[PDB]
Amino acid sequence: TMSLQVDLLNNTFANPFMNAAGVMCSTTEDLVAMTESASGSLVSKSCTPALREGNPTPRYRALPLGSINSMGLPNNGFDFYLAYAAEQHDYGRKPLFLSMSGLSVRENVEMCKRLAAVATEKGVILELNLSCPNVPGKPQVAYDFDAMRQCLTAVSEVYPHSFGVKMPPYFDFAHFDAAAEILNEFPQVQFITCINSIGNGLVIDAETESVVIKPKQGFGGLGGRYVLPTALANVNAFYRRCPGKLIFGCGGVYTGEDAFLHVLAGASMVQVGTALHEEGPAIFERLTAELLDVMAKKGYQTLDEFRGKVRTLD
Amino acid sequence: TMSLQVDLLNNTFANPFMNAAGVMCSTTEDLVAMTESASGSLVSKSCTPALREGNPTPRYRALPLGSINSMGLPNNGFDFYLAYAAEQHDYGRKPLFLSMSGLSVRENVEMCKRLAAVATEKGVILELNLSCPNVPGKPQVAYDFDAMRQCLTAVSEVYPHSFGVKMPPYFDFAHFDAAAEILNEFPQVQFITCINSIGNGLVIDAETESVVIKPKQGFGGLGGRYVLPTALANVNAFYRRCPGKLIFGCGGVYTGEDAFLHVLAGASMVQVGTALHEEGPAIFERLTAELLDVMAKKGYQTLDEFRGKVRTLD
Ligand SMILES: Cc1cc2nc3c(=O)[nH]c(=O)nc-3n(C[C@H](O)[C@H](O)[C@H](O)COP(=O)(O)O)c2cc1C
Ligand SMILES: Cc1cc2nc3c(=O)[nH]c(=O)nc-3n(C[C@H](O)[C@H](O)[C@H](O)COP(=O)(O)O)c2cc1C
Ligand SMILES: O=C(O)c1cc(=O)[nH]c(=O)[nH]1
Ligand SMILES: O=C(O)c1cc(=O)[nH]c(=O)[nH]1
Ligand SMILES: [Cl-]
Ligand SMILES: [Cl-]
Ligand SMILES: [Cl-]
Ligand SMILES: [Cl-]
Ligand SMILES: [Cl-]
Ligand SMILES: [Cl-]
Ligand SMILES: [Cl-]
Repeated sequence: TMSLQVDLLNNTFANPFMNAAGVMCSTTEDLVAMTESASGSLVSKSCTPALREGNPTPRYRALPLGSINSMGLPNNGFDFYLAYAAEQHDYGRKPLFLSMSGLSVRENVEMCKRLAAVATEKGVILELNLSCPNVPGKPQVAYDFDAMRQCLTAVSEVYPHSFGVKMPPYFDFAHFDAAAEILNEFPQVQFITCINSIGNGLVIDAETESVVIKPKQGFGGLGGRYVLPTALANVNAFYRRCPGKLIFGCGGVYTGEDAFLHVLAGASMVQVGTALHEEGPAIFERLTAELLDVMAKKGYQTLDEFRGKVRTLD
Repeated sequence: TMSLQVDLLNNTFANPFMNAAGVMCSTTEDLVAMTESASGSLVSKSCTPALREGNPTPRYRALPLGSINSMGLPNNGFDFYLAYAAEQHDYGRKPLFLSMSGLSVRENVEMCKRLAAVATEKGVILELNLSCPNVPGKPQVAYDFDAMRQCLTAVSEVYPHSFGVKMPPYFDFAHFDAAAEILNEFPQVQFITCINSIGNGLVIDAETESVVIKPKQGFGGLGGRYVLPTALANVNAFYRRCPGKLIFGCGGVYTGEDAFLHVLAGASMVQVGTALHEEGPAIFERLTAELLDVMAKKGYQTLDEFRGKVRTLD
């Protein structure tokens, strides 16, 4: 007998699967579809105070090895997602995360001030996005450590709940250490989601001699097969460095076996982006079955048995 | 009539292709084989003052979508590659680049002082490596802008020739801007090689529940198909921001079409890493034939006709 149950943040989850923020979670229809799905949870589209129409199209392209996008935080605005969390979402079915991506610290502070009461009353969980690489003129906050600390301090002052942070990928141990040091100063940061896309790739089509997305001269965030080893590295790097926290994996998940790798690396929840974008929410039924099959073959009955237990050779 | 000829740095190259500095270039056998091959050029293994055995083996793993390695700068030491450049290399056949990766500025200055005479007398060309992601306790210098400026000042002061720099990938426009600003301070930096590996990825084998390389708990640099969009982005970002310099592309080249994409992005020379590691030096016969096939289809006669002319949709 086997179980995909996960218990964290004073919630029970049927399985570790959810959408990545930004995928299939922008509209009422999207959010109801995610809640009706076999996923263990869901997160709403990264929001800004005001509605944003996003960058000009084409701004997404599916590729053999994944995806490239420069959406530009298209979203219905904070009021819309707050209302969903406050009044609409079926918490009897599954827990809800709300992704927030204010364009300034002050914007995040004002949104969190209002979110706090809905968190208390309804149990929505904040995922604060420190890593959006597609708003022109605005670098990833988590690539400026002083800015990241400033943001976390300001939010912690006004948001008296456990919350998580969505991180951009890092590529060296000095940065893993610096980032972990900052996050470890905030006991209220109870989870870390690794990773947002690999930022500012450039896909060029040989036939047309052209980039494949319109905004930002074709530069956009990479997802899918391109990012799995980077995602696993970041998941494991923070798993090792942040023993007091949960790690959520995001990046490169197409199968239950990919999910198995994220959990081995340290993941508690597993988010699905590009694959969900191309398959839709039916994907969750397949991922749960596939993960259970992998576990069956290996003789694992629960996720606790192998989470973080990636074997090293040195 | 068509031509792959490239003229730069007071040399003529038969075609844009060469090896990447970690691959097929450590031993005399390697270097002679690269010289006998169809490549336009070659670069010797990134060197340190003393011979280095490198990180514990096994430390390179070929993957379906590219490679991961934590080599640790294994090399025969500067004297060995300097001797090759001074005494042995057939400059009648093609130009030679020498990759240098001192573990401190002092080490780079010491080697450059000695390299200067052989550059003068034989015409070997320096590629200064600011981007090695595999030496434990040693972060990428190019990820610390102050350190990078200091290194370039110290090297420029002692080395009376043009040279180039091998860069790690960047992932946001603020970093492209800052890095380009620094490089633009140094008129002796006449080429920029983009990119070194995507650092500190983590591959996990689901079957064995294990990392696939021994050093650094399985963390190593990614090469091959994983890195093409990141490589193109960096090539193009520096092509745009450093109009007074040449860009060399490195990353994800397996075919003439991949090379065509690098050239469209702005590459002058195109370096081949993982694909060469797996195919060997005969690869250059295929790549040149393939790139001429792409040009023929499109009615291009020379690389100058399309270098840097990637089309945007904005
Ligand atoms: C279309 C699209 C929109 C995205 N927008 C957001 C966003 O709103 N907030 C966020 O944290 N990440 C967003 N991202 C990043 C994803 O959450 C995820 O981190 C990334 O795509 C990697 O997962 P994957 O390899 O499964 O795609 C977006 C990704 C895609 C494909
Ligand atoms: C086994 C191996 C060793 C490498 N060692 C070096 C090095 O000595 N110096 C360097 O600049 N790059 C080194 N690299 C990085 C490559 O030069 C290149 O930047 C990277 O592999 C991307 O090219 P690819 O996608 O064609 O592999 C090494 C790569 C490999 C696979
Ligand atoms: O909507 C976007 O532009 C976006 C946000 C984000 O956080 N990540 C991403 O790849 N795109
Ligand atoms: O030999 C290595 O460690 C090595 C050096 C380098 O510069 N890049 C890389 O991926 N490996
Ligand atoms: Cl689109
Ligand atoms: Cl598409
Ligand atoms: Cl609902
Ligand atoms: Cl090996
Ligand atoms: Cl020779
Ligand atoms: Cl000669
Ligand atoms: Cl290659």
